[PDB]
Amino acid sequence: KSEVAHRFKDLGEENFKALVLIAFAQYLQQCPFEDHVKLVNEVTEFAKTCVADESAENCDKSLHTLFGDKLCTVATLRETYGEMADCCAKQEPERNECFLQHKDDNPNLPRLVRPEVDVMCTAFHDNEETFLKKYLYEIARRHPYFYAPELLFFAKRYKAAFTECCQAADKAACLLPKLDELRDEGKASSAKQRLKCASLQKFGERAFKAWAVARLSQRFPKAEFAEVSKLVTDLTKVHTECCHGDLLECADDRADLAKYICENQDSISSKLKECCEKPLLEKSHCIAEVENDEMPADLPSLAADFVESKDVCKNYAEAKDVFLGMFLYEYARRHPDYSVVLLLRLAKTYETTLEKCCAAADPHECYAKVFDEFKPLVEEPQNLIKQNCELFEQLGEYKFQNALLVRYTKKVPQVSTPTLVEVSRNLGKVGSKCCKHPEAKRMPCAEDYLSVVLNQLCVLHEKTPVSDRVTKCCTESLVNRRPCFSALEVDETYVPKEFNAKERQIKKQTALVELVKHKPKATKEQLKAVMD
Amino acid sequence: KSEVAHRFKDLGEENFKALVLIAFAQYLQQCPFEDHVKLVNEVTEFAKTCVADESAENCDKSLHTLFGDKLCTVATLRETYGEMADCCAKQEPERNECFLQHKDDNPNLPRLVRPEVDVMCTAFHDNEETFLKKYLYEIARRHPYFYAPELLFFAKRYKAAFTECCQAADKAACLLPKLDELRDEGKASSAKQRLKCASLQKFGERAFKAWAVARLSQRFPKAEFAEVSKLVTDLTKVHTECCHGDLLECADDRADLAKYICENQDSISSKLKECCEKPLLEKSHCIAEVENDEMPADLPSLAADFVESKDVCKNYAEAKDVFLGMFLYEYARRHPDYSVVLLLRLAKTYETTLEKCCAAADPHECYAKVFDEFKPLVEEPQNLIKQNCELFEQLGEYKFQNALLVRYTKKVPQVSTPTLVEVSRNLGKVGSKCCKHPEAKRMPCAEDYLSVVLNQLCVLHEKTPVSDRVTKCCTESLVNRRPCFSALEVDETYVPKEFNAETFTFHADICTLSEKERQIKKQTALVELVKHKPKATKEQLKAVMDDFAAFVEKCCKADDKETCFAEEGKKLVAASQAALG
Amino acid sequence: KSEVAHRFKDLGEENFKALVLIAFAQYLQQCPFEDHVKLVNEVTEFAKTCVADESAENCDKSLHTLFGDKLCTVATLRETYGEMADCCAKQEPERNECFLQHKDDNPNLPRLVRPEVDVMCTAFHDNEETFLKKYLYEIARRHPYFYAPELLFFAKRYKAAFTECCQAADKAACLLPKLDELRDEGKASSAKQRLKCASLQKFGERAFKAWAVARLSQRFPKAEFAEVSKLVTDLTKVHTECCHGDLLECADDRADLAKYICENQDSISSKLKECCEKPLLEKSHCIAEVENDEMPADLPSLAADFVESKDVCKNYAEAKDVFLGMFLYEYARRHPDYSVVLLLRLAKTYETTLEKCCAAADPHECYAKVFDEFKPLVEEPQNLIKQNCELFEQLGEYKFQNALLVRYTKKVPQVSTPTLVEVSRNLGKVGSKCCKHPEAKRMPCAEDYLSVVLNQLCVLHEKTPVSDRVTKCCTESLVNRRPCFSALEVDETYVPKEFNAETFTFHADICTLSEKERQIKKQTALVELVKHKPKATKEQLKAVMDDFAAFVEKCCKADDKETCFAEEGKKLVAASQAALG
Ligand SMILES: CCCCC/C=C\C/C=C\CCCCCCCC(=O)O
Ligand SMILES: CCCCC/C=C\C/C=C\CCCCCCCC(=O)O
Ligand SMILES: CCCCC/C=C\C/C=C\CCCCCCCC(=O)O
Ligand SMILES: CCCCCCCCCCCCCCCC(=O)O
Ligand SMILES: CCCCCCCCCCCCCCCC(=O)O
Ligand SMILES: CCCCCCCCCCCCCCCC(=O)O
Ligand SMILES: CCCCCCCCCCCCCCCC(=O)O
Ligand SMILES: N[C@@H](Cc1c[nH]c2ccccc12)C(=O)O
Ligand SMILES: N[C@@H](Cc1c[nH]c2ccccc12)C(=O)O
Ligand SMILES: N[C@@H](Cc1c[nH]c2ccccc12)C(=O)O
Ligand SMILES: CCCCCCCC(=O)O
Ligand SMILES: CCCCCCCC(=O)O
Ligand SMILES: CCCCCCCC(=O)O
Ligand SMILES: CCCCCCCC(=O)O
Ligand SMILES: CCCCCCCC(=O)O
Repeated sequence: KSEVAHRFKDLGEENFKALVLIAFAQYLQQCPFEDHVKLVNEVTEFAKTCVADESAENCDKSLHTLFGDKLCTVATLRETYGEMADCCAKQEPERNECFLQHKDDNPNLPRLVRPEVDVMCTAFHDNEETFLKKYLYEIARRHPYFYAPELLFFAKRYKAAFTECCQAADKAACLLPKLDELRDEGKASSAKQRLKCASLQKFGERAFKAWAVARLSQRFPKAEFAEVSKLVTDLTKVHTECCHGDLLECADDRADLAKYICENQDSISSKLKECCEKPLLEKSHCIAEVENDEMPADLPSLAADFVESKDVCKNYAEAKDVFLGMFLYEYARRHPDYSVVLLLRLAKTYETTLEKCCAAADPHECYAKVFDEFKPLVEEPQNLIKQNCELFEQLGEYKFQNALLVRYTKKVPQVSTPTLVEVSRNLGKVGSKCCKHPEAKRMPCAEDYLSVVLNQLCVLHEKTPVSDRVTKCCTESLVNRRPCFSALEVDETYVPKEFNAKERQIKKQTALVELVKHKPKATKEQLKAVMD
Repeated sequence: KSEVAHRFKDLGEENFKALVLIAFAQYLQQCPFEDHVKLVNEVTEFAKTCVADESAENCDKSLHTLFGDKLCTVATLRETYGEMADCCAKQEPERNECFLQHKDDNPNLPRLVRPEVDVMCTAFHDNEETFLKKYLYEIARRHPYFYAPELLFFAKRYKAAFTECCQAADKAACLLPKLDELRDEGKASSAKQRLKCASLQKFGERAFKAWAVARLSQRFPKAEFAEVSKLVTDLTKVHTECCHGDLLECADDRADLAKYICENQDSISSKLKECCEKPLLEKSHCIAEVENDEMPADLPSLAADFVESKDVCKNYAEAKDVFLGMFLYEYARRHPDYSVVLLLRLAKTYETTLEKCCAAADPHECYAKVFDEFKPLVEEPQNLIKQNCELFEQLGEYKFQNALLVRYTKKVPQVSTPTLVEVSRNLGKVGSKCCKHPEAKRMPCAEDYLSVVLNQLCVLHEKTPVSDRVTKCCTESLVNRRPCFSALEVDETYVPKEFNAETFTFHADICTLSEKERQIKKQTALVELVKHKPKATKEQLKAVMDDFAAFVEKCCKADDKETCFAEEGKKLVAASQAALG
Repeated sequence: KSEVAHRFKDLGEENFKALVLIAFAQYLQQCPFEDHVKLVNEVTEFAKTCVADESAENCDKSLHTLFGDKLCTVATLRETYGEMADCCAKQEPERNECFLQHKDDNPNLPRLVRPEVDVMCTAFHDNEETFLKKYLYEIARRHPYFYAPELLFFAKRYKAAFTECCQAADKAACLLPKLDELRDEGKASSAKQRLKCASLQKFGERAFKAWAVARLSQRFPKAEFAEVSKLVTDLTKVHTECCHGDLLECADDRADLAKYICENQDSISSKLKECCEKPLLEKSHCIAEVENDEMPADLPSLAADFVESKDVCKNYAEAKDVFLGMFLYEYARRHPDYSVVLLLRLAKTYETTLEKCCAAADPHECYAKVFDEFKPLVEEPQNLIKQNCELFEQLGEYKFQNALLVRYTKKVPQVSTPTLVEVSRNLGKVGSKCCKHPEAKRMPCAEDYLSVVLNQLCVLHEKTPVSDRVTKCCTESLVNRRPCFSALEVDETYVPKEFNAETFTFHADICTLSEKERQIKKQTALVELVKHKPKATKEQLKAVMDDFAAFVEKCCKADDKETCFAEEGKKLVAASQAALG
């Protein structure tokens, strides 16, 4: 059996080559485009050889061994990758896993300078395939964890925008608002997948699956528990593969999962028919973003089975995570108006209550009160979004950003300035995108997006660690990252800074961070005035 | 014991505040928004005071007394309410009941102005709380009998439309269709509640309960008669409270009733599962419009117990309204295809038959043929709906409305023109609403909606009566209102109105109006025309309607718009005056 | 008693005129628009006479006689229909039937020119009535079997598109997408109706009815068999009327059937509620395409009554087609994931099994293995669709079409070139329409559509037969036409066509054509290429196609358009003619 031949045939030549390009650009982010183009062609010709004759040389090797061997030939001979070549002394599995630390979440790369639209349209028509490879290359090397099947989807949307607008009357009026929209969606997609990987790889399979159970139970509340569980198992496989760089198997398995879902809408959701009529890449993307289904008509009494019953400890002790998973499933399918991190916070609270109360005498009188525990947990984010969005409906995004900017620079000023500017702007952006949504979607939007942004901070900071408290909030609890950051207090240990004499806001937001780093003990009134 | 604190606790702070806003908006319809806001906050703080110490001052007075006192202070001080302050000389219970005549079913209020969609969306985002308070306020003062818990539901749907649409690409394409459907729903809900109050308050508890029995037996035909009767009794308490202004008790009791129904759904209907998993406002609303359950499969013969048996009279004399209630329950649970007013008509026919035949020597030989009486009573509404729906399908709604305008202006030309236009437009909306259904659902939709619309006519007319025939059809019989109006013929004792030139003068404001707005203006003119020349034939009127239709199509595409309407309009007036003079 | 009067009153004047226009346009396809307008107005004036007085001259004649007389006046007098005058010597019923062969499935008519969108919007405003008649006329003459009630539906959607888009800022951006979607739906509707007529008229009542049982049982699987059969009976009456030209009765009966279905939806399907709330034309259309209901949850085992029972033969022998119809009904209601032609193939296999096994000593041992015969029958279309859809998803519609062109030109090269291009393009559109569905809906869509498109081939070929194998596949078995055509291997006995130079000389007007126009010109040449050298392989043919694409790219991006084509045309044909012989 030739694994490379198997995946080439499943995926077809064009998806194969693009996925292979993404795989090398995300691991070898400093190599030039033309180097990766030749590499892709070599791999693709090797693959076709293996389709013709699976016994041909190296065709029976694992994609894991083959990808690493290719990587190691580059990094061994070249000098730009001296650190990564240290992995190449290892055997599998240590060698593949050693590659992960060399994925650079903030690569030091020049900003893409943009030709004129008519120029780009000309280049687009002149060689469409080369135009799109260069798109895949520039994005992938800048977002080394970008979800690979979704990047294929983005490339498709990118091309369709050039197809449409390069025939426009005002080509720029058509193209530029599309590319800006496309760029915004992609940054969010990248940051979301980065948290999927971090949750699975750093916090473990159980955490990733609990999160998947909650979100899928919200999205498909009519689905039976066994069906939700099956979907969570497949997704775990897909994202383990993608997050460890096995992009061919990931894309291939994601295709199979989309097909399984579309062949079984009658057991999953009434909202899928239009998704399941689109071609593969759009189909998977649509399914990932489909609106919540309506609730079934036969929901059980949650308090009957999990709080008021007297044999809860006996059912829990027979199968602890199954029982907790049923609780999470029943709770999330009933509350599409909750954030996922809140449901998980609630499920964990329920879990601690059972561990505690089932040891005591008369556990039922102990655990019957767990719903009361939930009340302040539900209110604290409700109060936080309400507060901060009210400041947001007052102060515009730019202003709201400077608010958070000042707030977080006070909390952790040991953090490097560009990290603080970057995270604070994204924090502000959550206000922009979530505050005006329907209340049945406010908390899901606002708090789950904050988790995405804080993961960016945790990932940037784990590379160059500068704040013990950040390390603490980042690593102590996945679901409690947001409250841990909210509850951080003003730093008492950082020394002020000496005096140093519409792209403009970032230089402005730079100095405001450098101002708070200069006079840390001030409050907002003085900080507003110095920039005025 | 503090009622205000009790209702505050059952309802929650924001349901309390919204219901108090509704209650004062419906009784003091002319006071501006900002006065009511300051009045609601005062009540709310009073309520919390009573939540703390139920022995605090006034905290032990009944909500009935507190509302009247608060009303009367406002009415004795602020002017614009010197008639309502006459009520304030009276003690309870006369004081509260006296307020009812000052509920204005047609208040003279400025038309709601509409900013741009994106502008409305911005106002909605800037202060979503005040946005919705103004909504409650503007609706309640225009619909002083709007069912208060349903108004809270509409406010949620209204908030949902803005949250769903104010981030759309094309906000207006999203928001305007929803708001117009909501407006349709709201008007119908208002008019239905108005009939619930009028039937209970004007015709009596027994009339209200009988209607309730018929409708709930259709909807819950597997329910035991005793279960139907319990629901009918709780609904009577709920609507007595709402219709007399006790909106806090009304809302609290409606919530308890939805609770009871959901906890007892396996004794009531299988269609309730979805409703009973919903939040409270959605829950109650869902229950009120749930589809009819299926009939039992093991029913006896209705005729055996009520017609064929020879001792009907013995069972009737033991308990007359109970026996009539059982007949009505049996007939209605079997006939979801009958309008409620028809079923009530049949129960009344049966009652009259028993009262007459039970006095006879051989009663069974007198009442056994009662089904023969029923047959013409079923066929007349069947025929009426069939023929009018065929007309509606030929004309579309706007022209069906115009056919009804002429018909009703001829029947009762003494009625005011805006009331004639209002009522006739709604009668045509019955066509749009009900004719689309197959014949099984057609009659319940069409005849009960007709009844709802004729009640609107009766309420506006009772205030300013101008026609004896209208007063007669309105008051002689609740359930026979529709046939009585259906059988009114042309008034031949009507003096045609004298010509008024400005009445038939049109201006380019026509072209600058939305469809609805231009329609009403043409319809207003069409009623005035018929009033000026009542003996004008259908084809004479179609002739003037063609001339005008061309007239406005030409003068809206006219180089100079206003001068066209003036120039060609006088040629139309003269041409029509001569064609009908 | 006057048939023309009865249908006039049932249909109303507007439906009646439109249907008469369609009837004459479909039988007299070469007569100009204004002739038909005059003819319809005279027929319409006669019908109104008959409504007013059913004894008036000619009012008691049959529609057949009246229609055929009017037809025969034009044909025997106006030298345009010389052949059609032959029918006119006959009497009814032979005269009316004789007309059918002169229905031209591919009339020789210039393509419709399209004015500018704003010009069309103007014409539509100025005389909507004439605009719509011209639409009905041009479609009906080009599609002489278009289902007449559905063409009324399409005209209403056509009007709504103009009503909406002609008040749009960018009229063309709104309207051209809608017109393109209506055209694609319309072409599919026409081809579907042509198979309904061909299956009924050529293959008989029993074949049409069995197909109808299968499709309605899939769609209405809760309905009782008696209810399915009633629907099938009525549908047989409807389509017999439409397919033989009796459009007034067909439309009248179809509306009665839609009414019957909507009055009895609780005996038929839970999915009909929304369809049954629409106006008549939308209602009938909606019902025709409503989604399949859910199967009952209390079905018995089909195998028990039809396979495992040991006295199948006794029950079959008592009532053979009823027993086979029950089988089909049971199998089809359980298998919405099977095409109708597969279900019919399975029923025919079951029928052959009973005929063979019921003569055996132990019939049960013989027919109890019938499910083993079904397995390869199910597998082959599943396999064929899976593979072809993968090819489609790797090529897209245009390339898929071109691949099918090569395959089918090799299969039946005697078939004319415009026919091969028409049929191959439509076969590729089956990929676009059906391959996007999950596999549970893929087979019904793809294989029944494949059958629709092959009937197009069969219908054009029956007129001008050039291939015995096409005639064999078209006439051997209705339900097996698709496997028969799928299994056709390359014609190894075809004599290649000579070389014609200007068949392969392309000119500058290529770049001046729309997307569909260039493809068809390119595809016409690709067929002629395969006819020139039927031995070449797809890679050899892709090569000649490859540089040809470049040839049109550069020569259209050229200073003098025509010059590059003429110059580089010689070299292209030269190297291609060298590359292949
Ligand atoms: C908008 C909320 C932020 C996104 C959440 C990201 C990470 C959560 C971690 C676990 C994900 C595992 C299941 C993947 C489900 C895909 C749906 C989605 O795309 O969610
Ligand atoms: C289309 C139906 C017409 C509505 C009838 C309106 C008024 C009915 C009069 C008396 C009803 C009193 C009982 C209340 C039942 C509520 C059901 C409903 O919501 O009706
Ligand atoms: C996509 C499948 C198309 C197949 C239809 C074509 C031919 C069918 C032959 C038999 C006609 C009898 C059924 C008539 C009603 C079916 C409605 C429909 O089917 O519209
Ligand atoms: C402008 C080039 C094309 C971008 C438009 C589609 C981009 C899809 C992927 C989004 C990521 C964009 C890269 C941003 C660089 C960065 O944030 O570091
Ligand atoms: C400013 C425009 C927004 C208001 C839209 C109305 C919301 C629908 C609520 C329905 C209740 C009854 C409305 C009828 C009003 C009237 O007749 O004056
Ligand atoms: C782009 C041309 C639009 C013509 C009018 C659109 C309405 C579609 C009517 C569908 C009937 C079948 C149309 C196909 C006509 C043909 O094949 O020549
Ligand atoms: C009385 C005749 C049969 C009663 C109703 C049956 C409906 C259609 C009849 C045709 C029978 C076709 C069933 C088998 C299909 C086949 O073998 O072709
Ligand atoms: N995390 C922020 C709160 C916040 C920032 N941006 C937001 C956007 C929406 C809601 C809340 C927020 C804090 O520490 O308080
Ligand atoms: N009440 C009307 C009939 C009518 C008006 N609107 C309707 C809607 C549907 C059915 C009947 C009607 C009359 O008797 O003149
Ligand atoms: N009839 C074709 C198969 C085919 C053509 N178009 C299709 C679309 C979908 C599925 C199959 C097909 C063949 O056997 O050669
Ligand atoms: C899918 C297995 C996960 C168990 C869910 C428990 C929630 C948790 O406490 O994190
Ligand atoms: C020489 C073959 C290299 C295969 C690259 C596969 C990339 C991956 O999915 O890990
Ligand atoms: C519950 C009391 C209602 C009485 C029903 C009898 C109907 C009638 O004759 O009016
Ligand atoms: C000052 C207190 C007024 C009480 C308001 C209660 C409203 C009502 O339900 O009648
Ligand atoms: C002059 C008589 C013409 C009758 C038209 C009937 C059309 C059709 O055949 O249904």
